[PDB]
Amino acid sequence: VYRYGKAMPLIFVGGVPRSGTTLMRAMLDAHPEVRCGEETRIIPRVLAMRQAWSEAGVTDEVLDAAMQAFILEVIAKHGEPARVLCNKDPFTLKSSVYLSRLFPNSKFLLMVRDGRASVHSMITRKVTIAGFDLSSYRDCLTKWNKAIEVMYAQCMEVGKEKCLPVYYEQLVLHPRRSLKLILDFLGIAWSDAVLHHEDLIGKPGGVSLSKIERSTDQVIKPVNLEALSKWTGHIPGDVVRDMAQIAPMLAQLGYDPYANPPNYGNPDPFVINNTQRVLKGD
Amino acid sequence: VYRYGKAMPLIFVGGVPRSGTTLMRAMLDAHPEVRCGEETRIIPRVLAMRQAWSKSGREKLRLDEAGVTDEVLDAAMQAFILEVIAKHGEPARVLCNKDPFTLKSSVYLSRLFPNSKFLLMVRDGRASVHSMITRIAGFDLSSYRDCLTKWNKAIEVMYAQCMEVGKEKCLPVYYEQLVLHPRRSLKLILDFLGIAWSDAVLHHEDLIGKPGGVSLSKIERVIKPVNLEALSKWTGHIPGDVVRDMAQIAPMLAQLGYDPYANPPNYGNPDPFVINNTQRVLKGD
Ligand SMILES: Nc1ncnc2c1ncn2[C@@H]1O[C@H](COP(=O)(O)O)[C@@H](OP(=O)(O)O)[C@H]1O
Ligand SMILES: Nc1ncnc2c1ncn2[C@@H]1O[C@H](COP(=O)(O)O)[C@@H](OP(=O)(O)O)[C@H]1O
Repeated sequence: VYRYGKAMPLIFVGGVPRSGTTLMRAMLDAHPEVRCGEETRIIPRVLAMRQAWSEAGVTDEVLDAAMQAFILEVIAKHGEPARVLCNKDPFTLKSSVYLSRLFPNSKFLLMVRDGRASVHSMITRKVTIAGFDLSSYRDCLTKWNKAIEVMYAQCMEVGKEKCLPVYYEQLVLHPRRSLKLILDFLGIAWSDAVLHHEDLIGKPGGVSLSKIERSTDQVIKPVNLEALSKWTGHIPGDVVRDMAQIAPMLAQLGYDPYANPPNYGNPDPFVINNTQRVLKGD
Repeated sequence: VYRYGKAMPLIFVGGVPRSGTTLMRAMLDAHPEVRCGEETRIIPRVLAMRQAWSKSGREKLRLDEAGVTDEVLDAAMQAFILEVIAKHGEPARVLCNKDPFTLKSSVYLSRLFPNSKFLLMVRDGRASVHSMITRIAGFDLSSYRDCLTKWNKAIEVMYAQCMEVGKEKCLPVYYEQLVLHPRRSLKLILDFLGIAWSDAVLHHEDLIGKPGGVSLSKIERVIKPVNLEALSKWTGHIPGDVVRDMAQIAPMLAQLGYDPYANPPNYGNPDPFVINNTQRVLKGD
């Protein structure tokens, strides 16, 4: 018997697409106490319009009250129940300041991935997004740039207490250390299942996957390294050149725009072994 | 302490604008047990979208897969619409809402609120199209021919809806009958609603801005009691050609009980109550 209300502890995962957000949430679904389930599509959509509209008696208080209820139901109902509910829709983190006012005990994880990886990913994989023109890296990166800048600004306004930035490459390399702190920030008791998400797909309490969502056939495998840097070499020289003009965020976030790639770090044995397993066809 | 939930008894007012929907609701608000309030503008808005999503072919496939099914949607819709209706005005025992185009989706609305009732305001389209031309999403600002055809398509849908809905849930309410016979119509309506008669109903003008009664927006396009003035004023101002093609432009008038060739039809005879009301208004009360 699970209760759900305005004031419950919620988790919102997000960031720019291709930022291992599916990965992020999948490890949280695997946790027994937690469910995120797939991307809703609808929640961002109703927020987009929500943004838009801000005598009829239709005051801020009402719209918000209506939003609360609307969103609550979707998350609650769109998947299997749990004690801690979570939702993953990349662009939500756009409205996070608002979201925090609605659900004063929700928390936020903002997936930060080298946009060079993100933009490569979306370009090679043909993943059409809101305004992201697939024909120019320059376009995409500017866009990524604008995008990320905002969500971060939000996350920062929000506060260290409610929003936690989550570095995809830090995660891929050191999943064990990562999740620990994550759930700690989240304030939930440890479970090792996190690292074994791959083993909980289509299984109850665990991880529910959309077979038409794009970041699927990669999340099916365990935390693997293959993606971190396959982007390097593919960037148009002139873009590589204008790198810090097109994406000053790179720098701010600690991504050396002129490092091609940077040195992200060194892998845990766990991950290496996983990656190996991946090449073998497990 | 007023409670609220999915299944409570709701009143939906609607119909093509300039059909006296404000009157209808204004008189309802006057009831001490009832509150409709203003047009919200948002509810029909969200519905349309919800419609679209389902009215899609590719996004549904998507949405279901995500675990976001009709049920959830509906669940959300409910929760959403509810709040608005619950919060936007004064608390009441019976809650009602008025947003013209709502009644375009009553089929779905009734599925959402199994104990909701619907009043479809039906005013001769010649008096609405004139009203609207002289004083909407879908309509054209420079043709009577276009305004009517459109009134036509619009009212043709809301009625089929009201009809599939069932006499029991949906009641066509005739503007001219209401204005002519306010005590008769309101008796037949509270009845169909199963709401106890109160006398405050016929005295709506005295209860604007007053607690338990009629709340108005000062920028909606009613302040006077039930008056005869708006009934036949439309006649004479219709381009002869549109008066010639009347039955093709709106076959609906005919089936609704409006004679497309009577200019006007003979609507009926006023209550001594509505005449004395028409008289106090010409005097400046
Ligand atoms: N188990 C896993 N290990 C590492 N990366 C994963 C993963 N599952 C999914 N991903 C990554 O998820 C990224 C897309 O992120 P999102 O989840 O926001 O769409 C993909 O980036 P690439 O397309 O560069 O590989 C993919 O590599
Ligand atoms: N007290 C009253 N008596 C008669 N008709 C009224 C009224 N208050 C409002 N109405 C009518 O309701 C119509 C607008 O209603 P709605 O809310 O459906 O748009 C107007 O039509 P006209 O524009 O022809 O005058 C107006 O005459």
